[PDB]
Amino acid sequence: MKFAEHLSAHITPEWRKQYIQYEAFKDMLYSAQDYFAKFEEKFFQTCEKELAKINTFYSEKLAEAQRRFATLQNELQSIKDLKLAFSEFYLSLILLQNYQNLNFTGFRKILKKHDKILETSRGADWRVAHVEVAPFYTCKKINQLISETEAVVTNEAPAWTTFRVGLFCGIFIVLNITLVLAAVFKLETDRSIWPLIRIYRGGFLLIEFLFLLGINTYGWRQAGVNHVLIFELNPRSNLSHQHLFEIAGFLGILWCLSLLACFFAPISVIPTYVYPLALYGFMVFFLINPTKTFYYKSRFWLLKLLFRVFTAPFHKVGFADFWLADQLNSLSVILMDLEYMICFYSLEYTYGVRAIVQCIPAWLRFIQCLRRYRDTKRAFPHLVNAGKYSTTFFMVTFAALYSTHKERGHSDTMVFFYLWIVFYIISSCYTLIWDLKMDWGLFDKNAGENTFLREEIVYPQKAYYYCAIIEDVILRFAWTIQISITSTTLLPHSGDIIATVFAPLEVFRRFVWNFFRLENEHLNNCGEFRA
Amino acid sequence: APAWTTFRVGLFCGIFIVLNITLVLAAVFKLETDRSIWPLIRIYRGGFLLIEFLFLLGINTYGWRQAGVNHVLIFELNPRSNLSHQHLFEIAGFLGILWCLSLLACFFAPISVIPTYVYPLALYGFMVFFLINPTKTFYYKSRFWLLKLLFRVFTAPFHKVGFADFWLADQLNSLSVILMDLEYMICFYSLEYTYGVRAIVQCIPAWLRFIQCLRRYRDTKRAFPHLVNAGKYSTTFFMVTFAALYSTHKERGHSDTMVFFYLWIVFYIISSCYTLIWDLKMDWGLFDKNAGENTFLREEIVYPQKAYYYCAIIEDVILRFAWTIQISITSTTLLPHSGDIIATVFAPLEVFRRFVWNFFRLENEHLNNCGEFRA
Repeated sequence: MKFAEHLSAHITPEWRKQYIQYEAFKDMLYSAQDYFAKFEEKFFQTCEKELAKINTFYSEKLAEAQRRFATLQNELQSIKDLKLAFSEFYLSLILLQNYQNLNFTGFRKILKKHDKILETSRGADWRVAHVEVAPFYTCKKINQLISETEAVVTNEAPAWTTFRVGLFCGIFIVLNITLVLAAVFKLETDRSIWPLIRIYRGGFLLIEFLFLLGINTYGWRQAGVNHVLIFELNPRSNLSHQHLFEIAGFLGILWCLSLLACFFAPISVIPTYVYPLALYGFMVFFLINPTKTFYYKSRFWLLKLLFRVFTAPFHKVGFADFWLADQLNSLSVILMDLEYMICFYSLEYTYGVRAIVQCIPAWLRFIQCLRRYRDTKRAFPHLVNAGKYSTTFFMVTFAALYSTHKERGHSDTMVFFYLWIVFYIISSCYTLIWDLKMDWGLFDKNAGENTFLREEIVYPQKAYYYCAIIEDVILRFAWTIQISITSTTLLPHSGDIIATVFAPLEVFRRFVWNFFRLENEHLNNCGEFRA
Repeated sequence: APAWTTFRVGLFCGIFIVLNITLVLAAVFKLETDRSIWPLIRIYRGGFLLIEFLFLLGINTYGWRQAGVNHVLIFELNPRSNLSHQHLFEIAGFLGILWCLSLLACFFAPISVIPTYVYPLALYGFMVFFLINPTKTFYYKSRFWLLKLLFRVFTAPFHKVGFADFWLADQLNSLSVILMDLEYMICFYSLEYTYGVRAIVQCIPAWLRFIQCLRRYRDTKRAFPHLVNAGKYSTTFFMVTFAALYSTHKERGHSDTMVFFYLWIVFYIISSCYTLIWDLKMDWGLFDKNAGENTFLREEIVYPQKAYYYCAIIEDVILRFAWTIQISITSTTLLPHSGDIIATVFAPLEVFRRFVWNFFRLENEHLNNCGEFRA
């Protein structure tokens, strides 16, 4: 996946002969590599003057734009045709910037290969002084003109991957139909199904999550909100929705098959209890594959993000860190399932370990918020966010103490229940207000025509926001109660059922919340992550 | 093709793959039926040899498009409404999903309120309704064109003989078992070869093709090679008729069966050899006099790898022998019990033969003008 192929897609057909021969430049190094002192110095210098000719074209465009733009304003003041004129110029602006920056990545990798041939320090410092501070970076007039036009007028995927998505989605839907049929017809056995549907819930809470990030990226891209710059990915490559849909469908197939095998009775040599282990082991291996296949770039990026987030205090916080920390805050059911599986398979909550593994993601997020406060050194909204996330620890620990007292029979159970319901109310209201105010930006003072919405809107129909608001109000109450029950306070038998039927709703809440969080981050700048 | 139709192809192909796996598993495990049912729900063969035909026609159009041969000019389709291979694969997958679901429902035991004999009827009625849909959706243009072409073919002597007419006439010449299975369905649902129907309805495609050729000859007045083609297609008439006569003769049991079989086998060998020679020389143009570097190939070739030709030639040689024996045996001379499995395991191979023949016929017809159909 070298950049030479990538640029070949974005090279203007008309200016094909005007692009530099970077691809041919790479070859000659290998041939010259695959008397020493004096022959080498001079021929290196021929790579500098070549860029001058191309540099001429961008410079002259600045003068042309001003002269061309000014004249047509007067005549217009004194419909479809008028707008078509500016389309050509706007498109050409973008690719000029693409050429400039992405050219940096090329020579640097190749330069160091020959640097060690002679084992000298002069070559390394040669480029530092005469490249970085070149005046090419002092051009800023481009941005000024873009904004001027808008103010005046307004105020006054490859076929093959799509086929793969279709294949996986079809096999997944039919596998679901078969699984439902088998569950409803061929499960008359009574062997405590719950220790199965609990361990296998940690597949659904992730398959749903990726199937939902699919639609999430769909909405992000084809709605006018850029999801690449803020996520600081490489603009060169991007995972469209189709890629996420196929990656999620693959794990969906490898989950449905394992579940089915656990349901039916394959060859007796294979015990019934090994399939979940095989499935989760394969998933972990697929995540941690050290080879160069199966979307190694994205997997490596995600692995690096996980490493950075799970030891947040020692690493600077970007946006991706916060986003994944929050997603893990919501997907605590996956951690609970993993811990339960480990304990179950080691044995066949004693020391409250279930509480610890339930609160771990809130710990990550809270420590990340504290680190952000330390770096930025401003109280608001960082300590407010920290307190919001600390309410989760308070909730879980207080519920655990209440359950322990209830088991012991101490008379303080009533007071513990009272203070616990108080904590429920405060934390639910506080997190809801926070989510509606800062994470989305809704309920602003300056919104007259849109009523209780942002001053500027992005998604087409306000009904979307209006329904999503009530959805979040009625579902955020489910999150805290779900975690409280999963803390197995009392939970005689009917707690796991409610937890299982509610966790997917929590993932759905995260889907909506993601929609609006990134919309807000692009429109306004709520978190000071940019500039 | 548009992204959405590619996704639909993915969906239908995936559901088809899993349905096939389920069908194999259900047949191997959940078939607790020792009653003689197998050779009475072996009438879904008549839909299987249509599903596979549609898949292979999709592959044919893809191969034509990629290799370079233009299938649109020859098939006199409007260039603004071409049917790229994705559409064919999608529609074939859809029909395959319907077929698999029907067979599955028949295998299992759903609510007893409905009988087990209605599923094949429902599937075939759905297929015909979809084909003849009077609405303006679901490829209304292509379906209407196919219907008109079918009308033209079935009444070949009356209307003009175009390339599509002859091509589909040949296609139906290969797919005789579908007509045989339609006749079987009619007879079985009536009772639930007394009149020799199993032979006439099995050779009718030969009649269509032969009379079409004769009409072309009469309207053009040139024997070479229309008369030869007529002879080739009449060999099928003779084969089937003599096979039926032998069946009746053996049933009666007089003392002429040895000579009857001698002459029948002589007729078989001569007809098969002569039709193979025709297919190789007149139809395909191979073995041209002027080909030194190409050895036994045309002076011009289109498909890159010559190994494809070197394999397909021998494949046709070895499979065309199978088609004639298959038709004779489906004519059930005596074939007490060892015929209705061989016919089934051979017919899909026959459709595969017709697939490769399509490849090379259309290639040759574009390259040369073996069919006096242009200019």
